[PDB]
Amino acid sequence: SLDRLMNPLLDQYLWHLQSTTSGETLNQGNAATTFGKIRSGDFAFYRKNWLP
Amino acid sequence: DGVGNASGDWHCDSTWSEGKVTTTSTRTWVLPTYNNHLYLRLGTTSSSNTYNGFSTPWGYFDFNRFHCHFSPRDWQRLINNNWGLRPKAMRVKIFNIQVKEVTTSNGETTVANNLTSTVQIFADSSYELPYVMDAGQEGSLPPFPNDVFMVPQYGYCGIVTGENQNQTDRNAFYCLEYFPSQMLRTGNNFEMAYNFEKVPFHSMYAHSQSLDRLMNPLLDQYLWHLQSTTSGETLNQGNAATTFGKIRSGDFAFYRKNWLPGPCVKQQRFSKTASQNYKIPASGGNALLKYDTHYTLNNRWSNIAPGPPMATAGPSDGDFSNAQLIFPGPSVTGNTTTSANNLLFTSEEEIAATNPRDTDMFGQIADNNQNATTAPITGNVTAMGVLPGMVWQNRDIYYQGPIWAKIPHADGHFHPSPLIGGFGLKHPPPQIFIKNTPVPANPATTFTAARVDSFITQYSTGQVAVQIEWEIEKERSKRWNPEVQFTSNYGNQSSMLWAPDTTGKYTEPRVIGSRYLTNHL
Amino acid sequence: GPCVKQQRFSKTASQNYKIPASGGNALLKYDTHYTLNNRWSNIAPGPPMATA
Amino acid sequence: ADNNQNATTAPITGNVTAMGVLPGMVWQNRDIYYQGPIWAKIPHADGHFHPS
Amino acid sequence: ADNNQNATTAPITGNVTAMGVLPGMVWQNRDIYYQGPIWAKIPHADGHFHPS
Amino acid sequence: DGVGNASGDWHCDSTWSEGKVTTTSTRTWVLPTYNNHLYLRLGTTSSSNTYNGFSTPWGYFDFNRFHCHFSPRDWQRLINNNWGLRPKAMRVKIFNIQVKEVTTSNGETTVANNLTSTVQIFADSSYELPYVMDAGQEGSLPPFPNDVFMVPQYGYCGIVTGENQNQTDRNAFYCLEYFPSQMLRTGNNFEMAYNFEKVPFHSMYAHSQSLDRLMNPLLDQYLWHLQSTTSGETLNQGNAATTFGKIRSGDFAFYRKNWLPGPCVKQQRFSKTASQNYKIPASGGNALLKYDTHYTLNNRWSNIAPGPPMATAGPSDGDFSNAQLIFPGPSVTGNTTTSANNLLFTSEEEIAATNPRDTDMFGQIADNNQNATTAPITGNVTAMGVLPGMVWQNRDIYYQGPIWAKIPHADGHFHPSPLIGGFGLKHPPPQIFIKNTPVPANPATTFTAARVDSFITQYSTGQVAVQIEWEIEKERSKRWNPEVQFTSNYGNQSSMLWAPDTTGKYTEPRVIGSRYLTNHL
Amino acid sequence: WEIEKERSKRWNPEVQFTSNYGNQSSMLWAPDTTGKYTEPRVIGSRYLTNHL
Amino acid sequence: GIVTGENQNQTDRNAFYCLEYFPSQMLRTGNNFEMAYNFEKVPFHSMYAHSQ
Repeated sequence: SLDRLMNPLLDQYLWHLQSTTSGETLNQGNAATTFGKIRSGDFAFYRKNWLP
Repeated sequence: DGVGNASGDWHCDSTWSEGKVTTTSTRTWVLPTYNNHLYLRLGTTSSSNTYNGFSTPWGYFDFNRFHCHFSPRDWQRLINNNWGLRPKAMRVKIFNIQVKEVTTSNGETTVANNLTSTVQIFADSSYELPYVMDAGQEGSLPPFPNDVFMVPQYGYCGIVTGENQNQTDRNAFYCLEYFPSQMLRTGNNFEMAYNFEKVPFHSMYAHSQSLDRLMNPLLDQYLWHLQSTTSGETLNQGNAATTFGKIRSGDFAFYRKNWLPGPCVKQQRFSKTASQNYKIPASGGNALLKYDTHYTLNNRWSNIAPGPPMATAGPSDGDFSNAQLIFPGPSVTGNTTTSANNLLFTSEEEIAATNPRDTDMFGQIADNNQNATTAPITGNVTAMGVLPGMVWQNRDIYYQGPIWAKIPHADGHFHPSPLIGGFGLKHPPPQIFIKNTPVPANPATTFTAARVDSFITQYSTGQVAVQIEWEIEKERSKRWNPEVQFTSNYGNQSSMLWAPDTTGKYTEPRVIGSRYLTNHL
Repeated sequence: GPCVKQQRFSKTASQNYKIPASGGNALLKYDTHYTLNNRWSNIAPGPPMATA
Repeated sequence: ADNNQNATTAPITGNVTAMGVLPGMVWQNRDIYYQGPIWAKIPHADGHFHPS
Repeated sequence: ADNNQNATTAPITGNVTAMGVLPGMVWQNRDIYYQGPIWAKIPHADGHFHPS
Repeated sequence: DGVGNASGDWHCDSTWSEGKVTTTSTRTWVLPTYNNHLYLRLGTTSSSNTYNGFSTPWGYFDFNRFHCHFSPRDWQRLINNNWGLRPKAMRVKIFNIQVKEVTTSNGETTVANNLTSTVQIFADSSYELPYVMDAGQEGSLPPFPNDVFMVPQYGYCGIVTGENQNQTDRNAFYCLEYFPSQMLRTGNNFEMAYNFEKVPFHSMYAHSQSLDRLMNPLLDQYLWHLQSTTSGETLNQGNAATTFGKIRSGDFAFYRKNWLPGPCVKQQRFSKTASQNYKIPASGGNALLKYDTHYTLNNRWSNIAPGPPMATAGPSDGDFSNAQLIFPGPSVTGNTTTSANNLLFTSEEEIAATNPRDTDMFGQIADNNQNATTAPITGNVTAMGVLPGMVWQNRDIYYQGPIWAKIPHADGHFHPSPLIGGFGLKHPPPQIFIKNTPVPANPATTFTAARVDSFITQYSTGQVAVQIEWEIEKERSKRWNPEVQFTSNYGNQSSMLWAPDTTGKYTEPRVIGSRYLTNHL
Repeated sequence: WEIEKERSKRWNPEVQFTSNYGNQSSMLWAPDTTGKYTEPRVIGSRYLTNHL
Repeated sequence: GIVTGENQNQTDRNAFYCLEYFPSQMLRTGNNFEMAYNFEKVPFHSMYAHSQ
């Protein structure tokens, strides 16, 4: 697949915004922006060179 | 050649010529034994994170970032003096191999060097293996030549059908031992050479002109246009006469133009101030993944990340989108932060001349045909493909970012440039694979046909040198006033930036791109 | 071929919806335009398309 | 995304039914069959995109 | 089509006002006139599509 | 050459040419010290299991299976595109030798590499030693290139007289040290080459025609026959007139034919459903060995196993005989199972065109000469030798099965093809023998003439490469409709078949033969 | 015609086009008892896998 | 063709041969056909009886 072209073992050196609030429910939480590194196992957020 | 004879020398320099720069860099690596010498299949069933693949005993050299090959001064010489850059040739050496056996006894580990052990190395020139080197991941050479790095483990995914892990009959297994390799002892050394295919220069420059301004501000067009359908400044009131007029200077927005701005995929905009954002979860019924712009590939969401090149907010601006790459700053605990000031944000805003803004629409288009009864309706263009007579500017290359990517093998590709950055290549620099050859432990005296599990614990270290020839364009501008340069403005610092600190740690304080010198459309 | 739709105007003045030349609602707003760096510009002619 | 969210406004997204080609886009052609056509004549025109 | 119909849901379609180029698309360029421009300068940029 | 210089490289690939394929494979081996460096005679007095022989300090390389030299994709290229296969040349290298001394002290073992130790290697080109390599036994290269295997110990039987162990004056002892060898230290490497003698292509194909159907279905023969001796459909009643008739089409069973089916040795048939079999012991007064078809050689029973090629039940059928080879399946605890579904059964049913079925008779033959008084008697043919004008098809070669065998040295042989499978060779690939040279331990200071028992405990490991050139026939058929192919139909799998699993284990899920493409008689 | 030979390092077996039709009263891909010839299946060209 | 058991039905092993799929020679009343063939060495048939 295109979206799978990565190495499944490694992590990217790229970061991303994970959430704007704490909790699993929308429009409720502590309203803090959480940034994180893009770790392996969560590919959907990988930065990709190509498009479908 | 010999045990006590060094198989290579340390070479790290850049050498600048008239139209070319040749950068060489040498590093020290350490290669562990991965997976106890044996392949392992990988997979997990996740809604969009679903993957399947294979992790291998092998490991590989990732040369793809710019700061591997450049220092911060060499990067400054390049971007301040030059309009364009492209790679030409590449050469790699792996030498001074040392294999170490370790012994855990009495609760302590001792390391001895096993002189008859070998290491296996091959480069895949025929691109027969899955190419993971362009994925934008870790495991490349350190920026700083004194650092020693660990060779990353090799692994690859496979075609995922739907949201289920399970493989089908289309999935391939690649055995690395089924290539020819070169086996190296401490006297032996590895070498290879590579030639880049002709590729357009990356454009290192910004435009000093907008598209919609390409005209002569003094003159008028010979073209006319409909100015209004009624008299007055208020809508749906007036004398209902169609007024035509010539297009005079001073009212450019109505000029007839030969060209169009580049394509758009709109992004969702986020404020760096936490109170200024709508509260969204990281995972749950409503993910932040849902609300970002994504594509559905075979029932699997994936972000468009960065996506097509589009103008972005400035690096210091109080808002960002996924069109901007994000690097860790100088001080980060790692893997998480609650503040954007720790992060270093990329900005494409230099391309705002030819390109639409990531968080803003391409334009607005009429949704109907008006008449006396029906008022005109227009609507926003969030996503727009390419059109005839459309121009755009590519995303910038950074000092911390990827040099190239492999163009996927497919029956069609449009403007094959990598959306993260760099140089699209059909035959990119080949992946070089390395593993420690297994040394069995003490076998049983009788015979058994089961494969031998027990192994001598080993690792190897050595030296690797990379040499890339680059090709550069000298700026040729008749501009009078001074151009913007990349300078160190950091001012008074307790500890020098772009240098090791009191504790020896080296970090990169800033994100630096290639676009400073202006040029005109 | 590709399309960018245009707004249609009748040469008979009574047959058009009354729109100002400049003001809160410009004729510039209701024509198909592109936003380049917070600046509207008509698509003029635009991609080739059959015409009356 | 169809809007720009803030504390007051929840994010809105919308479906892409039709999409043109973009820079950095890859695709695979339709397959040839045993019962199907071998070739076609590219129409004579001033432009054609990926003439397959 | 804007949806997938079933016994319960009637089919919905919607208008395409703007469309990019697609594989297997053909178009004709705008005509040259006696009063009009002969040429233009292609802007200097990393990409251009059908530079006319 | 040197300690720190590798004496060979890793080469594993197949290279396909127009009429030939050349497969290379490299493996890593480990060689223990066997029998404490000393020959030992073997024997046991058993009713039919009686044997006698010698086990040797030496060990040897067994190259004979197809999956040593082929991958599952290469095996698919071969059998789907080709009618025939035969080996042409062979080449062997043994390199990267490493000898390790081990030390047991304080209840823990430490391994060091002894650089001055040697290993001895010779190939027996003159076939002077007993050749055990074709016996269909274990100890060959693994199928999967990442596996490391243990070199099997060498041993040989001798002529057994009756059911008694005891040797007679005919029995030979062979001392391996009485050949010239090559002694190798870590810098040294071994190499040899071999040429196969001209041998008929194995036929990779099935017949699209039966023997008894070779006629033209439209026409009639010009030959007549006796249709009946009486009128009516009931036996021993009628008008007692001999009716002769022409042989018309539509009644083929009476056609006069030029050829006959192949030989038979009937086998006993067993049902895979345990309740559907007659209860027989494994050992006792009535063995299952007694009730299977066996031959008595010098008062010793031995199964006919598989025996002459004969059509068999399908691999999935609910019955089997000893004419079918049996391989362990993907999941087996080993050495025993109570279910046939765990096992992978071979089937020859493709040869049912020319060959009689293993569990069914060759035919029936008249046992008397009838007259008005005596009714005709016929009887079953369980075993049939070859006859003039007889045709048969050989047993198929498999991916897991033997490549060749050594034709015994004797004054006569008929159709020298191995009944397990493969290529009968008078001078097969020579056995290559390897042992660790003994290193004595600390001797006494005074002199004693007793041989020295005490030895340094050692083992060696290294790399072995095998290259076989093969010769292939391209299918040349005018058949219209599509032929059967070997495909992966396995469907949706949690874990890919023909690949390592999550735990790294590699198994072979299926038995695959060479016969897919049809041909006609 | 001009053809490319597959050049893959794939280990496990690839999918092939085979006749799986099984036991048939009348052979497929051949004339029937009445002489009529039809094509039973649609067959495309894509079986061998390759990687992006 | 190969018959499996006592049942008529074909299996996937059965072949169909189309004679029109060979090259032929087409002959009108003026045309003629010719061919030549060589027997491979074979033992003489023994025309005789034994007197012993």
